[PDB]
Amino acid sequence: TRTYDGDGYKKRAACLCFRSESEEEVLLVSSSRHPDRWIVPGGGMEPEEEPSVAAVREVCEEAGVKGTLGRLVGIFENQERKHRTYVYVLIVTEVLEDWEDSVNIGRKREWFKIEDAIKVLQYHKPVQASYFET
Ligand SMILES: O=P(O)(O)CP(=O)(O)O[C@@H]1[C@@H](OP(=O)(O)O)[C@H](OP(=O)(O)CP(=O)(O)O)[C@H](OP(=O)(O)O)[C@H](OP(=O)(O)O)[C@H]1OP(=O)(O)O
Repeated sequence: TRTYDGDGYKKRAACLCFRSESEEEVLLVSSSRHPDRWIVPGGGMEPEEEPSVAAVREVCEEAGVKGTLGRLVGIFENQERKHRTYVYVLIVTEVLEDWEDSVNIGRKREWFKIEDAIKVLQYHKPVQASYFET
């Protein structure tokens, strides 16, 4: 079930999934619509679902990783898509081999140095590139 803020923006949560506490490499996943495009893993919050809980669930489903949830980075709007996304830091401690989106739609995942993640997100996902600019 999709959920919405009072202004009609779709509620979403996403994680910056870092390889380590150094926050030097981050996990991106492929788009299902365009498998040659990279995005930050995230998606819709369920009814009454805490944003931090949604963030952890979405990363598990989309990226097949678990770890230690850190700070809320911020709340980011995509005016074009009418999205409002809570973005968290996650330090990855478990990498699972056969996760929900791999099995179901063949979603890919890849480690990126921060500067290269910002580069690949800039064209289609400038708001996701801004997640890192803190
Ligand atoms: O596909 P996933 O959820 O993994 C990633 P994302 O949501 O970013 O994919 C969107 C897609 O949305 P969705 O597939 O319906 O959720 C868009 O679709 P919608 O927002 O539903 C617009 P639609 O109703 O499909 O015309 C539109 O895909 P499309 O329209 O080209 O199929 C975007 O592509 P673009 O056309 O903006 O370059 C594409 O963005 P991408 O991440 O591929 O750059």
